[PDB]
Amino acid sequence: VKPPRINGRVPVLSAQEAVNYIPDEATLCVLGAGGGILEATTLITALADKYKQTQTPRNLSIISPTGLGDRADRGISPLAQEGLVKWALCGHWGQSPRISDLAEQNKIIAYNYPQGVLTQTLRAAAAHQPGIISDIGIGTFVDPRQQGGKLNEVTKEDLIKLVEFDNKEYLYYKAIAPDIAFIRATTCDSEGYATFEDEVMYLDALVIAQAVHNNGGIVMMQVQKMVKKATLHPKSVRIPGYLVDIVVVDPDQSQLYGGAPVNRFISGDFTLDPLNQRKLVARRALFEMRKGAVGNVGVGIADGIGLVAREEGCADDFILTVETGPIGGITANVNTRAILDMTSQFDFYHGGGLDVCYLSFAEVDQHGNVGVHKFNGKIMGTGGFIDISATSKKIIFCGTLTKLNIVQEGFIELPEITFSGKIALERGLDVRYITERAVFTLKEDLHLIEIAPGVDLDFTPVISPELKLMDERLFIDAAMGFVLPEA
Amino acid sequence: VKPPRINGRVPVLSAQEAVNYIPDEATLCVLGAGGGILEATTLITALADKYKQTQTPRNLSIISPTGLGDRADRGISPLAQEGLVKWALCGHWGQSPRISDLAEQNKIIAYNYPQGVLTQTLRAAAAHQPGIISDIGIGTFVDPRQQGGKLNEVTKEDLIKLVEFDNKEYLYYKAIAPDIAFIRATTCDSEGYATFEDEVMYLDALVIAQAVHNNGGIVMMQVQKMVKKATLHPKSVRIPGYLVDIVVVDPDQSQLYGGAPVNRFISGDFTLDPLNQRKLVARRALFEMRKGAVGNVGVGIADGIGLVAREEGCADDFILTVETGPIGGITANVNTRAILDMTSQFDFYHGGGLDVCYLSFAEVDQHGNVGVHKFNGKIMGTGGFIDISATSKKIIFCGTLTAGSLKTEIADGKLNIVQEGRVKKFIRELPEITFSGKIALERGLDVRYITERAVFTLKEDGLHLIEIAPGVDLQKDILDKMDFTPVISPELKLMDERLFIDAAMGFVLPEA
Amino acid sequence: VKPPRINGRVPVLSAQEAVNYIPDEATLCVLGAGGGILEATTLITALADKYKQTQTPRNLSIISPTGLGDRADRGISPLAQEGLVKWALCGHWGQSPRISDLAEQNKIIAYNYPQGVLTQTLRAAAAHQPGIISDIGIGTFVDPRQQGGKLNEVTKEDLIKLVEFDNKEYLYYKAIAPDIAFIRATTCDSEGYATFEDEVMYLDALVIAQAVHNNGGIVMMQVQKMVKKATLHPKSVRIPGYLVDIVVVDPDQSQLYGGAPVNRFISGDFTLDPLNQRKLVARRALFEMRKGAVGNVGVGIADGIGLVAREEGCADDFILTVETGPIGGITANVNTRAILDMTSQFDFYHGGGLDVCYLSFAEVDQHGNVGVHKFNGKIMGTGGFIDISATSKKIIFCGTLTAGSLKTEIADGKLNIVQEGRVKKFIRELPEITFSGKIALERGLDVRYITERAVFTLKEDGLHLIEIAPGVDLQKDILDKMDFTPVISPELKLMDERLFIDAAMGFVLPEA
Amino acid sequence: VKPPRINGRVPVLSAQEAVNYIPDEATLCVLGAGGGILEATTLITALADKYKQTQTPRNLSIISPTGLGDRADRGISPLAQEGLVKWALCGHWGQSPRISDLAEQNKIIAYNYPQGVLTQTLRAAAAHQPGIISDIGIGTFVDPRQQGGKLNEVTKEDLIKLVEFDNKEYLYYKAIAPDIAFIRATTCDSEGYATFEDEVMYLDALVIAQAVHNNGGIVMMQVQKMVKKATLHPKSVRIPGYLVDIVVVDPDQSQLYGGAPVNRFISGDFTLDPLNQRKLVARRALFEMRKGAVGNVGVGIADGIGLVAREEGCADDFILTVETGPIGGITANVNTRAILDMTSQFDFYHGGGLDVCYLSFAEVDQHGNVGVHKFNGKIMGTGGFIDISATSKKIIFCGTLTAGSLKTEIADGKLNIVQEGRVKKFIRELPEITFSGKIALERGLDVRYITERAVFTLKEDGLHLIEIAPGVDLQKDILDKMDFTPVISPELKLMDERLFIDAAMGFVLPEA
Repeated sequence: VKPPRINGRVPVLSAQEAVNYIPDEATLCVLGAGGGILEATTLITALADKYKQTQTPRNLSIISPTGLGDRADRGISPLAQEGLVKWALCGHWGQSPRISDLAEQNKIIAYNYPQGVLTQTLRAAAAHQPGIISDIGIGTFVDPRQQGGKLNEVTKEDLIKLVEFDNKEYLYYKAIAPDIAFIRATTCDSEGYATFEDEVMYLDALVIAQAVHNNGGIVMMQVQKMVKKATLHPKSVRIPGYLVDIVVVDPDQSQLYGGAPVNRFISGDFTLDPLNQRKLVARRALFEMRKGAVGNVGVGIADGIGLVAREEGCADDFILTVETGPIGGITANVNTRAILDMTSQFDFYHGGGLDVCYLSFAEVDQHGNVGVHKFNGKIMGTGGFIDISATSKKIIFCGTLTKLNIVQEGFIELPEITFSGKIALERGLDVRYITERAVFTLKEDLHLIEIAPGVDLDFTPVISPELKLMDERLFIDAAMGFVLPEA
Repeated sequence: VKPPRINGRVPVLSAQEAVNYIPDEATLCVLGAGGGILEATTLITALADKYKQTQTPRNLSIISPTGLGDRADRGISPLAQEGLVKWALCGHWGQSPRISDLAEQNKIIAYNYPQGVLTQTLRAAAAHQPGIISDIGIGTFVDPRQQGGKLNEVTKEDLIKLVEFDNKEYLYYKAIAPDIAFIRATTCDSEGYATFEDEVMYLDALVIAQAVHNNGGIVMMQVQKMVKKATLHPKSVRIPGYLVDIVVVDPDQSQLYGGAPVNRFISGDFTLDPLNQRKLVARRALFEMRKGAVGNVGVGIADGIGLVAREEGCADDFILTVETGPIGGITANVNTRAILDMTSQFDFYHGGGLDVCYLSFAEVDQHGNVGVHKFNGKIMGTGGFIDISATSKKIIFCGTLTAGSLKTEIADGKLNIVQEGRVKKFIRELPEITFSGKIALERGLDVRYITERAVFTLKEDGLHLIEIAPGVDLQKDILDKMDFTPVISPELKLMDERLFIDAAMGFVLPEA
Repeated sequence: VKPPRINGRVPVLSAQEAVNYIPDEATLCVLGAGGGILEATTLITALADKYKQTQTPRNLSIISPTGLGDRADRGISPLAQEGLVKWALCGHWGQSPRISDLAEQNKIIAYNYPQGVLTQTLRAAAAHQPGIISDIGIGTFVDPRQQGGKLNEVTKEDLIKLVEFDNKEYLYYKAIAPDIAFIRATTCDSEGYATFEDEVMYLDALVIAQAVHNNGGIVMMQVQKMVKKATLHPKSVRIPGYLVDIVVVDPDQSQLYGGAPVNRFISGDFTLDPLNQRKLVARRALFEMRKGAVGNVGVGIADGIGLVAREEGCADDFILTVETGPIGGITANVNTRAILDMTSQFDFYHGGGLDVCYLSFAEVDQHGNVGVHKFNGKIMGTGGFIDISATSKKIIFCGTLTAGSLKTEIADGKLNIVQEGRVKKFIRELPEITFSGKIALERGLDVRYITERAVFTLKEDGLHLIEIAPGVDLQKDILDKMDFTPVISPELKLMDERLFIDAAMGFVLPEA
Repeated sequence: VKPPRINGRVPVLSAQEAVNYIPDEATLCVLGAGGGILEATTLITALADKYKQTQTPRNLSIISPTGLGDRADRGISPLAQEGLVKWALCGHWGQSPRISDLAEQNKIIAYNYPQGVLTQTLRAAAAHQPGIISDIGIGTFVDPRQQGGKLNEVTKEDLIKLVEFDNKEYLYYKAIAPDIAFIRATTCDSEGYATFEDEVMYLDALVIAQAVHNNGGIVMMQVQKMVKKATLHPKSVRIPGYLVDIVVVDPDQSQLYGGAPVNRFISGDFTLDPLNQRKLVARRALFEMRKGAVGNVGVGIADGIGLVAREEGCADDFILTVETGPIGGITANVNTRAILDMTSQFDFYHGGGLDVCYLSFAEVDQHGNVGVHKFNGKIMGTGGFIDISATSKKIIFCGTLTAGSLKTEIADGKLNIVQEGRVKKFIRELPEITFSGKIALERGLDVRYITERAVFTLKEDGLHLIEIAPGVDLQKDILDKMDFTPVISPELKLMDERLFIDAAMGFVLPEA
């Protein structure tokens, strides 16, 4: 049941009224990325409040293409009340740790498709396609020969199955359509046609809306304001109105968590005018970059690469993309060069568009496997880790091993795999592991190729004949005078 | 061997120099729709001329997501020189008929994937997905149990394969990545970052660019002008520059064929302030609409529905979408409400987005199958016909009862046949199916067949005649003009009298 | 002595640092209108703070083209600290009453040019013209044959002079240039090039900047943000950067007083989707309008005309302009049709551009002179009252017949005076003239006086009572309440019954 | 009598129908500048055609704020049919030489107000101000003590009068309001509200519309297209619709003469990515520039300064303004920084806003007076010459020392006069003064005369020769070629060697 469009106008309701249309066991899809990006907060809030006050609705399933929240009690963490959620499928998990706590305690069924694949299966679902065939995730925990993307004991049902085409290895991910969507835009007209002029980006708002709509579901959309019918520029409209069933107006909608007023640099409308360890790793990771290369800097210790490039005066010489869609820009970015929808960005990543990718690691093993989705008994999920480390041309892992000077000190077989060293070699990709103290490469036979100066050399890694001390410049609090390799 | 990017700048070349980068046997993907929409004309012209002069390159494969050209010698027709093209996969075939001539004569390998599916497989190819699973096409010529999308005898290889998931039948369409793209935008910066502010629409420019790029191919993009680096609005940039390898600047780039200067109504930047058998059909088709319904703008005899709605004062009460991406608007539309990329539009169509679907028909058989992709010995191809007739809630076929110069006069509230068509369209068994009556009933759909003299509905026991035009004889003008006998409804009535009167009907649109 | 441009960049300072560049006896010009419109609040606040703390700078002269503030302690009230200002020339005095207090108590030299004339003289001063010649103000207190615009006893120097050209009388207003400007924009680039995309309007920001710049003065500009050199759209730039000497950035800059977030309907970027005595006057005033006429949004009892016209469904048949530049719109208005600079708006008014103008009155005398600039012991000033009442085609004064705790009921299609007002507004002779009955008649203008109980028209032999409210006695409620004897029109009629009925009047707007 | 607005809609007519509304002896004001900038060509064309065909209307007065045309038969040259025009006031005359021919031949009454003053008197007329007071033009041919701005024998009525304020001399220029306007914009809505998004600039379109409107006249506006009411951005609207009486829609409207399609760099929407005597002068002119200074380069031998500054690497370190309103930019110009209305630009100029100005000369006399409005028996007029040379801080005259097929070659770091000019330009006494040496010295301005072979500076005792070109002989090439004796500076020196070498100079811009 959904409210009728009186005189063709989309129903405008309060968040409280809107969430009362969600029935028991509905499948709820939540648009958004970290730190409030494109998040319909009033809808999440009103739902959490309704279950707190009435213990309804019951046993919902959640689909979260990416990780919402503040790595604490925001995002979808408020929906982690027992009996509200029974089932969850997310591209990233640690960003709303109250949800992943439940999965950890076997309280809910829990899957993790790669974030890229997951948004693709929503787009498939919009078109009533049963699933998608991808080699993304072969040889990692999402492979049914391993965990099948299941995150805990209680998760039984198979969603991913192995298939064959051209006598070759592919995964088939089942496409699940949601019943309910919490989406958001900046502005919409009286018929629901929506533009995103002040939003940080687009994510997969249109895909989510289509997937829900074509499932006979209810799309609920939060906006900051509404305008007169047919007055928005048709080339700015990202969501056609007939896809939207309920609009919630939040006049105090903020681009990000924190309630700062609209920033038009962030909107994209104007052009804006310490030698620690993180920086050292950042610094060294930049050595892997070249002119004309398309890269991606990951969530974590790598994030400082752009700043190092700016300092070394080579930032314009290459381009860094963001998995959620923004291309280029400086530190939400400003002065971006383009913004794609999230799904299309992953389309680009899957076919090996990235020349260089920079990823964090929680654990590494003797086979060159990398673990990030699970560490210390806690569920993080992948985010876009697998989308990016599967087919990218050069893969640069970054993190601490546990003149340099190691004050207070603290690389293992992995209980679960997020990146397969073996699959990477067979695809013929160059793999690095950059550390505070030493730098490895992966080979058929992990070759130590470099070690930190001021240091002394669960498994034994080969050793390079060229085994060297890392660039000295890397260790002075001055300008490295770095030069970006040619194209 | 794409040319290097001097200091980050995308190489700018003449169309002539750009096509010299096309080697023998390359797969060429051509962006564009009918009448010049988003067509990189100079790049087509440069390849056609290079072949005319040198007989190189040779044995190219062509992918055309939709039909380019003017139903004559424009579009990719200039590419139909013998030896240039050996293989072609197109969403529509009649728009560049010189190419469909080669297919007709078995000179080339020729496939017709449904247009929507086709552009989705290109998107799949960008992600290096092997193919897509879809039930779009089941029980029609694209089904391997029928023709498997092959258009002639010479076409042998199976690209479409029957598969099963969740106890359901689906088709697996192989995804093929191109090596070369002819794409287009209005403007790009010095690094290739491209906007479409004056383009009629977007189509699947980005998808093609990604598909070719990730296949190690060479993306060639025509633009009207180039601007300083990083001065375009990031939210207007549809194609990131690292996807583009060669830019061709054509200062005389036109929005459509014809050479007309830029029309900023067509651009989207400004708001703009005869009763014959075609209007007749359009009028009766509008009766199928309701308030709040989502329909498609039809190609052919259905194209008059918008104008009739405007005349009847109900145009604002429902929404018509164009297959290639535009949504709403009036007569290139102006005053559109949104423009989606073509692929997303078909995503929406395939999931049953349309409440009402309006399509032409060349032929209808006794099972209520419909044919448009082949007739009169010619290859027309699907366009989006299968993408839209597969899962729309109401499927409304529109056309005259006979073909071949049918002439009628509407006078005195009557239909008068002054010159009958030479060809029967309502035949016994379609040689080849574009739409399955059986599959529509299975999917629970509501099927109408509107003609100028009669209206039918598809039931389980076949076509029911439900309305007959005043002025027309049931036996001589209908039964005699069909190769099968339809069930005659006990509820058979005269077509609404207001339909045949040359004044506004005072039509009231049914409630949502 | 101004700060140097380092590397071609306009210096950016804090408000506190910026105002240290203001010497003793500088002439300071303050941009802005009521309730925070285009007000450089940080600069005013900083100047005020510096004086409070240090008792410098001293003996400034102030130019305020219009009235800033909230009729209380905001606007330039902070600048009324004894010793800071010695001299002020303002188009409006009541909006910052702490300053008007200083004038009333004879503590400063105080002048009132008509607001429109005032901004034209600043524009003259930019060009180094010594003054302007205008008939605006002839026959009023700004006429040197009365008060010469001087507001108190201590003000002596004649700024206004009577002159003659083509055998006609004109005023010559002396053009005075300021030394300092406090201006504002939404955004500027690194060289000071400034746009107004989120501002309520433009006022005379460019004119002020030019007048100060060409006087060797210091232009200080508050903005919300700054952007990269040469990245703003050239057609959006209202102030060339070389006119700006100091930029202050206030990222919390608010469109209006009250610190609300930017409202994009107010910016102009998006299109927005009880019968008391004030409504009665507004209703009767609406009868003076006709299709296609241009009027002015009035301030006071008139300002509900727009809302009455919307209730009656004729709001789109004519157009209301705001003296400060905005044209059209609804209740900062939204959905405006245009925004002119303020000086240009007044050029239009002065040449008789208004078909109809609506104005409040505090007092009317027997010659039909109207007084608003001073009354009840207080200095209010003119605003644009004189610029508008000087030459508009129809001049419609609106107000109640008596004042001070007047209470009326509109019941049973009647006016009932439950409590008569204390103060008679219709007096024998104005102490000071803001509008001249004599001059308007010389100019051939149609002058109305609309009260809740009576309507008059100015003729050669004085006010003619032309209409009287139902429910009111001629002798007791009108004649005994005026200090002169109006002529009774032989066609004396009841005011239209519909005015006093709490339902839509079915008013039909007269034809163009 | 204007045609009625139907339902509030501005009448749309053909140019032919539109000009039919012009009666005999109407005063016609024509918007536009050189080369088709903002020219309502269809309206000029249609008025010219009508007179040719009908010898009506008769005896029109013309006001042309600046010079329209191509120095031949375009612009208002088609209006030169004998008996159509009897009277003309223009800011520049040479641009439509068929009209200036009529004046030379004494067939019409003919005046030249300085271009800036002229546009300012139109603005004054909008406000019903009788005229303006300005010292712009004192001591020149526009000064009544000389020619009072009258260009021939038949012109007798005094429009300009000497006056006095504050013990200083000023000119009083009569403000004349036109009866008809030919204006132009890019786009307007159905009520006349007009945007200039693709126009080269704005000029004084609004001032013209207000002047004519407030004179009971008819405002005719050519546009490229029309749009639905109230859909234009209110901050983009430059002309309120109620000022426009007739619209003529020309879908083929072109930004400039020559019919090129719209150029969006010229619109302002996008950022665009030989050693001879003229380059020599431009180079020596550049020596006069300083960091952060505001200049204007004039049409003529100086116009190469921008390109030189780009070649030398200092183009971004100062700003050049165009008299008609555009600020900054490169070769119409693109990448502009701002565009002002023309009148405001001249306000800025009149108040001494220019640090440096570059102007051409046709003649110089022993007093350092300069002539350009008449020479060789032809009326050229002033353009902005007087507005710019009257008060700018530094005035740099640029030209050759002789005229009349002068041929020079620059070789071996020397100038070589290969064929000496026929005509001496440095003469004993100017027949008529465009710029006065005395007044400039009285105003304390720095005055330079740069030629290809010699540089002079103005002083109390006349011109000082301060620099001489290498390769040139003082006596034979300079003294023998002037009809007066200059002071030879004791500090006389060779002109910078670098000027004369066919490589970048390594010029470094001084900061004062």
